[PDB]
Amino acid sequence: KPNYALKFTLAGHTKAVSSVKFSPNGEWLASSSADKLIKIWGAYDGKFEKTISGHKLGISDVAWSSDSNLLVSASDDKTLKIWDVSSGKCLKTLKGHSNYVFCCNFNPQSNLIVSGSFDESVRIWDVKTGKCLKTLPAHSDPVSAVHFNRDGSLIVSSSYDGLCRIWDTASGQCLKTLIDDDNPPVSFVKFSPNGKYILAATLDNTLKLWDYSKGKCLKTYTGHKNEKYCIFANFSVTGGKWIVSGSEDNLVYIWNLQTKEIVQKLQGHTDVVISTACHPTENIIASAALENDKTIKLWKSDC
Amino acid sequence: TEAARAQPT
Repeated sequence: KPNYALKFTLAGHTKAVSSVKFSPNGEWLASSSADKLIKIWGAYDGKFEKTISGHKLGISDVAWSSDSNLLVSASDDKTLKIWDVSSGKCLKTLKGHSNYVFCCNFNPQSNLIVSGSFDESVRIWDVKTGKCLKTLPAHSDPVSAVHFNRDGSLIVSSSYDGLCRIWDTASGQCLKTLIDDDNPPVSFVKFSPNGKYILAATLDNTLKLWDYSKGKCLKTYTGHKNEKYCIFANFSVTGGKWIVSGSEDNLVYIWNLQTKEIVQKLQGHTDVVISTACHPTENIIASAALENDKTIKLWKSDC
Repeated sequence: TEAARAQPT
């Protein structure tokens, strides 16, 4: 079992925090918020570094480029923005969605961005020009998450329509739809580090690990509360192999990936833990909470 | 203002 202990509390957003992400090089944490701002913090000391501004409405997601130099953000103002982190300047505004942009990610190559929106579509964008390269009629409800696999050759998308779908990045063709009985709303999805599985959250207090090519569900993680919000989950791989998720009972849950036992609950936030992130090289977790809290917390463990 | 992820279904 891990022994995550609270190390820092990062105050400063003036509304709910929506997403936190460590930079691929481990140096930084980026956070997004309903207060329309992105903030950058030191990953190891929690020190505030800068505020990044320009979205016209609140922001639901942020993600880093592979060289840790760019951010992309997804906003209720129906745009994404690409930012130079060092200068804080907006480099490109990606327009084309017709409703809130909810989720975003770069591919490992970081020449593409993928976005999902309340307009039920997934768009794929050229990082260098800002042009929209593909528009996918991906779902019949808001797209809650989009993620590239480890070589950028596939995209997974999830939606309130209850589906996860696997897309061929090059062709835009849908290669697999994952269904599960009554198909409750899928509120999060991401590929596993080895690209063979997907971890999907549904709004019935459940996380599932799927082999998407075999269509088999391999593990189920529960005990937390998730019926209303699109809460990020993670694979933690720097020490022991854990699953990490926020929860609507205001805790961070940590499960053993193989046994599905809850191995730790992290207490400190005073509102829904909407987002967690795992540091790329150290056993460090960042967690972020909604309106009655507005803070980010950094936790550190020996395994 | 507000962000869609910070609002409940």
